[PDB]
Amino acid sequence: PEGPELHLASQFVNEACRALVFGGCVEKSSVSRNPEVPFESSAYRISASARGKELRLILSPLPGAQPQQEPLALVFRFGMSGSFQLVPREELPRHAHLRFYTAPPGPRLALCFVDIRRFGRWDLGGKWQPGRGPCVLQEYQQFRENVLRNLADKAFDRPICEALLDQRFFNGIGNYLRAEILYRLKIPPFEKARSVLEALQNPDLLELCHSVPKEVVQLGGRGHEEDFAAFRAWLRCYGMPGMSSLQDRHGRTIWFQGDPGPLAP
DNA sequence: CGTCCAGTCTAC
DNA sequence: TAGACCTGGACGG
Repeated sequence: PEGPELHLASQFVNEACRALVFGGCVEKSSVSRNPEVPFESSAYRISASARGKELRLILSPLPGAQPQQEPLALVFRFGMSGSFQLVPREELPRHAHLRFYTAPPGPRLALCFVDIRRFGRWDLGGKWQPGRGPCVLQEYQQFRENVLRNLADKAFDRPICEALLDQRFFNGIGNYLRAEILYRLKIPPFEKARSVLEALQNPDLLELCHSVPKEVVQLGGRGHEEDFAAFRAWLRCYGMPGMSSLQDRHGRTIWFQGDPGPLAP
């Protein structure tokens, strides 16, 4: 999951939970090393927002709910396999690590944070990760300014393909988006980042960091096989036949067409 | 059967 | 940095 998946997971939670009232506790699986959520309320609503590669749930007790409680915020990072599902309460998928249970009246559902590989994390504060830069989807101008004012940072000494994964400057960009973004401008992935960015100090690389991920959000879906076909068809570069690939300095595969670029392994 | 492949996080 | 953290599907023998 990259920026577009975190955003669509947000839209899912807001849409699927619009007319739902939750009750009881927040249940963690016994194998999750993430923290217990100390929250009980007889009647609460769940809402969400995304920022880059993080998602924030707000748990909002209704007027008079008991025990007395203030709203609680949780922030999620999805790692390699995180997702939200709404399922029947007795049809929990495998690897449902955190569960929110609908109160009656109506079909007993669970909203589940599902994470096969368990690289996903949640924190009890409502706070975004300190050090992550602005959202490329929802805070474009702040994102763009934060890169252009910090080109002296040693992060920009690196290949552009490596710099695009650094969540201090490109919060929301992951391995498929870096390939798609670089393929549209035919920028060699191992061109130095500072060269490509001082050059833009006909959409430029920073506009595409916003508009390419926006295109994925516009497809819709992502699971929550027919929209998996839509995604595969949208991809022009990542994993595609006739495309080159190399390992970057952290062993992550960059897909590209043509010239690997000057700092290539 | 086995190998290989798919975002942080933190000891060195 | 390198290895760690994890499960499962595709594919080879």
